[PDB]
Amino acid sequence: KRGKYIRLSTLYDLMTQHWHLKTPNLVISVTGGAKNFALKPRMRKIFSRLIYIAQSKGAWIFTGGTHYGLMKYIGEVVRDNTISNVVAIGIAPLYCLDNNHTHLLLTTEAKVRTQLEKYISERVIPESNYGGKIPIVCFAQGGGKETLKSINVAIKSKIPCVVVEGSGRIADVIASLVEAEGTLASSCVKESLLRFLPRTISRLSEEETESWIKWIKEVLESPHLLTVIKIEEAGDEIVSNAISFALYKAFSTNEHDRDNWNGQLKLLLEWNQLDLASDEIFTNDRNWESADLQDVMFTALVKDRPKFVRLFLENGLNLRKFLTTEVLRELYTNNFSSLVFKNLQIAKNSYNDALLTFVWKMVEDFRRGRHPLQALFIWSVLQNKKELSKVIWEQTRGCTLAALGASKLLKSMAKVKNDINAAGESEELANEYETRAVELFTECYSNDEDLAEQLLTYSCEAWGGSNCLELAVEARDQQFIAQPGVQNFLSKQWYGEISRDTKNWKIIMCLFFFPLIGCGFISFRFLYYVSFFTSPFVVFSWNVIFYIAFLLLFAYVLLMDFQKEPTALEIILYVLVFVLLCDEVRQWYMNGSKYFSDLWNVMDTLAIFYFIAGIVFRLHSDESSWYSGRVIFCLDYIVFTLRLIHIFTVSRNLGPKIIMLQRMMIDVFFFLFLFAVWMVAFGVARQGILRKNEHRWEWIFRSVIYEPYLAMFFPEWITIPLVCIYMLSTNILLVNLLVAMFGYTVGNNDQVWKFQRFFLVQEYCSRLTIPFPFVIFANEILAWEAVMKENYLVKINTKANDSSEEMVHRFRQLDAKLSDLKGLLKEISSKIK
Amino acid sequence: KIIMLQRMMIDVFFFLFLFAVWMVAFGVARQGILRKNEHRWEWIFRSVIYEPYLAMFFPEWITIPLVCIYMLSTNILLVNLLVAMFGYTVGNNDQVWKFQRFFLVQEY
Amino acid sequence: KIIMLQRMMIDVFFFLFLFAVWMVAFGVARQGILRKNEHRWEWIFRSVIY
Amino acid sequence: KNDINAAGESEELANEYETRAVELFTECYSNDEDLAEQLLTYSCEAWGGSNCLELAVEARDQQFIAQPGVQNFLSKQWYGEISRDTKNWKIIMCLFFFPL
Amino acid sequence: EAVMKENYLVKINTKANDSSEEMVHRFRQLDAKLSDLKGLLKEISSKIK
Ligand SMILES: CC(C)CCC[C@@H](C)[C@H]1CC[C@H]2[C@@H]3CC=C4C[C@@H](OC(=O)CCC(=O)O)CC[C@]4(C)[C@H]3CC[C@]12C
Ligand SMILES: Cc1cccc(COc2ccccc2C(=O)N(CCCN)Cc2cccs2)c1
Ligand SMILES: CCCCCCCCCCC
Ligand SMILES: CCCCCCCCCCC
Ligand SMILES: CCCCCCCCCCC
Ligand SMILES: CCCCCCCCCCC
Ligand code: NA
Ligand code: NA
Ligand code: NA
Ligand code: NA
Repeated sequence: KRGKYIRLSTLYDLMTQHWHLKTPNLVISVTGGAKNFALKPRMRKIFSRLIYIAQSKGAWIFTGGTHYGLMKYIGEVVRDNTISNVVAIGIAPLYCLDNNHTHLLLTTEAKVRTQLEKYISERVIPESNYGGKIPIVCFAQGGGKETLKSINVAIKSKIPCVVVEGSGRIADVIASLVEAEGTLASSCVKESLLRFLPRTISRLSEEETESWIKWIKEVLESPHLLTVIKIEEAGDEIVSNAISFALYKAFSTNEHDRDNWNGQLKLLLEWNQLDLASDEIFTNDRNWESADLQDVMFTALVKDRPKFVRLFLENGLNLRKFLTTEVLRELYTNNFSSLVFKNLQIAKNSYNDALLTFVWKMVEDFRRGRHPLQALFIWSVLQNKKELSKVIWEQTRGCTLAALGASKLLKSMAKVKNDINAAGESEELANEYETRAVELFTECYSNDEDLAEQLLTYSCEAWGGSNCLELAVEARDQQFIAQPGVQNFLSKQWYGEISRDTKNWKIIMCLFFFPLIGCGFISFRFLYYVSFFTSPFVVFSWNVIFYIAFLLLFAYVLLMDFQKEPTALEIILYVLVFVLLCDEVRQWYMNGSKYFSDLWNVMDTLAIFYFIAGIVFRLHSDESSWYSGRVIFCLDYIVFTLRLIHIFTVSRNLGPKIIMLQRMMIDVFFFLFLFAVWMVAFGVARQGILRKNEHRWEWIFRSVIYEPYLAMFFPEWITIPLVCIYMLSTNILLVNLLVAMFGYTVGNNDQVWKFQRFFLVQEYCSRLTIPFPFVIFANEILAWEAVMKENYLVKINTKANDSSEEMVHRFRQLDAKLSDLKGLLKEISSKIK
Repeated sequence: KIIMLQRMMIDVFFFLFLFAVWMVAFGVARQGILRKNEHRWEWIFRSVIYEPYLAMFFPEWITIPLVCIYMLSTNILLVNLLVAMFGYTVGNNDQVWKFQRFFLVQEY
Repeated sequence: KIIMLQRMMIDVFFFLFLFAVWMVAFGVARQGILRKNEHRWEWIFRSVIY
Repeated sequence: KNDINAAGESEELANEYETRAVELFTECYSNDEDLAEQLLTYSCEAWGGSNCLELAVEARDQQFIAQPGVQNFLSKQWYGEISRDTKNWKIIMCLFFFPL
Repeated sequence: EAVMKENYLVKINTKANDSSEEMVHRFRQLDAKLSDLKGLLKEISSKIK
């Protein structure tokens, strides 16, 4: 729709006050009305990165606004960036106008264009990044007389830097006449420009062709205003590597900023020029006190310059002193994206955990109003700052802990389906913090194990309120828990103070004979009995041994005993069931109404509440309910044995088979549910066909459920589709049987069961450490892993060997060596003349 | 197949052991419900083991949780059957049985 | 599991079809061996299936 | 099956147009999702008379449809105007009690 | 998506890095550099004769 045009033969105020904003940058593309322009894949990429740079910095792009070649391509990339701001101001047998430039200002036109861009270079700006002065860059890529005087009237009149590149007619000439000092090279303009564009010279006079030598040689009077985008730069970020190096040349060669090292820094920080700021600013010949490196640091954090945050820290900057109380609150509401904070609302409400509630409250108390480094780390983790958060992680104190808390915080924010691009990136970043915490902890465990396991259970000083183990189970970090350091820790927490090298049977035979513990039979690590009978392998072995002897005594009570009076056997049957209930109520904490959602732990409570009702029917003294108190004991005897069968089932397949099992358990429960649905519908069909048509009660609703199980434990033409029922009901129920068989397969497999073997054993170790009959009777290590982190960061940094075998340093280290041989060849010719 | 077999042999022996445990508990429940309440000997301890195999070779509200036993005892015993089937899979596979084929033949 | 299922559904339907073919041939063999040798109707073609 | 050399080449060229349409659409879905899903159901101005989704099911283009952009589109077409972040049980208990 | 296609064609075109690491340009860019050194060796012999 839009596009403004002004016929023209003082100007700048009629477009910054009436129309639009201010310029942090200003690019000049000069080709002129070249009706042909060979757009390669390279030149299509150079002038597409350039408009993205002008989109980022907010520049004006002055060019000739006619619909030909580059200037129609520059215009159509501008509307591509307004589809996915850029102000492409245009100034111009006959050319047609370009319908893609934002403002039009239409040979005869290249004087008002110069005297405008020479005025914007003249300005003084109180924002003052480039010493004020509004950075002007002039590109050049093609040939002709017009683009030659455009480089002239830029460089000669004022100081805008000019960038050329080696693909074109005369921009390849000046790309060849800059790697040469020949005392201005008075006729090498003729020795160039003819052998690389031979048809333009035989179209005009000699006195103007020599004027082109006068044109070119006054460009080269200042080679600090001439950057060349060379051809071998086959990579991204080479336009901004040339624009910033052109702006750094024109700024630093003002002969006024010798005391102004900071203005060179903020320029080289806005562009991502790390390898230029390291060797031209931080070289210890320049005098800085590392005290004014703080406002430059706060800009390196908010604009996401991760390589500059790392450079400021390794040149001396105490990040603990820098992160004051108000810098964190100029960072959590000023520089916090609201799309993440809106996504932080949905994660806190829909998938709520204990870590998120600390994170949601610590985001809030900074946007409403002490571990400062671990607040900057969460700030750069929530916003998916991929490489800034890797710099702050290396400065934290609890580094294995914060690598797991970040890996949990991202894994919860990637459970939100509000945007699967942000939820796909943060899941990917969480999978490389869990990997970051594996290989840091295997570095900690390759040192002494007593310190690395001191670190697993560190009290966190309220990081999230949990140690590294608790923060890894809730994140379901299967790679952190399947590592051999954590598995060795759990197998020592389960074997207890008994050594794991004694034997397996040697522990069991000490239960049946107590005086074998006091000898040198077991090789544990004065009253070793309180150490033997507190290890949860012995507590589990005694509880199963007690539970079998409880079932062999409940079998004697049921058959031989139980005449009419609850004699001395049946009273202690309450007391053994009472400690099977007293431990359940003391484990009835931490349930959340989801502990009973597994059909083997609600079965435990429903086996006692179906047994307590057997003590109710016991103490009624009538034969009509004494026998009803026996059939509810005999039915409950099978429930107590299936729990023993389930204990033997889990404790034998506690390994690689614990994933196949307990997935097949809920797959057979679904088949038995579908079989119960079919037996109900078979019961209605069998009751509706047979007799007693209308003679009914609530007899029916209690028989139809059970009549097919009593059936388990007129043929006119309907008998043939009765078989088609038994060819359909057999098919849909056998498929549910085979889905139960093979459903464990479909759906890295070592870390799946090692997480489950960890999660089940730590669930049992979180019970009481005393056996069944006796339930009624009841910053020095953070400094160590800071050493272990620096040893680890050396490992991953010197793994750049297959990138060191990429010889891009060796492809160019002999270019300096062949030019060392080149220049000595030339000067020895000058002596013998 | 010498790794699949003899791993499935000790996996079916565990299922038959758990089935024998369940048939013992089914025998106590069937003997305790039926008659001959207090008229006993060592007749009981030798019959309860065998009465369910002779069974293999008042409904007030307890009959519905009797089916929930046959929906639990079927579940925990069929899982032990399928663990016996598929337990050979979980756990370079050519050198596992070539060691066992060597170890059995050198044992003979 | 939606690929394992509905591939096993048409694989059990083929087994139940082959089982129905075998039960038909078992019905002819059991009817031809037992009595009522030549005393027949369309009683036979509706019983041998069942 | 008239010539399995020409039928082996055109199957190979079809498998790299489906791949050409996966990685173009994941580029479209790494930008805003409301425009990429505007594009899945484009009325084609009679290209073949069908959108990108209808032209991918009949081709059995399993790689175009298993990509996370198309799976996220369908899980929004199935959850409807309900957000997928509510809960699973939270939707069901509103059927039994309309004022929730 | 015409904008989204041109962003995509940039991705697959600049994936020629393992073919750029094939140094067939670098095997011949020094042949012009060694011949730059070669011809200057020959003409300096012609001056001292
Ligand atoms: C007639 C009765 C009283 C004598 C038979 C005694 C057994 C019924 C008891 C004593 C030894 C017990 C076992 C001791 C060692 C094993 C293996 C153990 O599993 C592991 O060691 C896994 C390692 C880990 O979890 O890290 C779990 C308990 C279990 C099955 C116990 C289950 C029941 C057992 C066999
Ligand atoms: C009927 C009934 C009701 C309550 C308690 C019991 C006694 O149960 C045990 C006996 C011996 C050892 C451990 C237990 C025992 O508590 N487990 C079973 C352990 C193996 N899955 C419960 C659980 C622990 C971890 C997850 S589940 C029996
Ligand atoms: C790990 C093997 C354990 C064998 C059982 C020990 C003997 C138990 C019975 C002792 C009376
Ligand atoms: C009409 C009954 C057809 C026979 C059913 C055989 C099913 C066998 C299931 C074994 C897993
Ligand atoms: C209550 C009995 C339900 C039927 C049990 C079917 C089990 C089939 C096992 C075949 C491997
Ligand atoms: C996804 C879990 C849904 C649970 C069922 C909700 C309750 C249904 C019964 C309400 C009377
Ligand atoms: Na059936
Ligand atoms: Na069946
Ligand atoms: Na059974
Ligand atoms: Na069974």
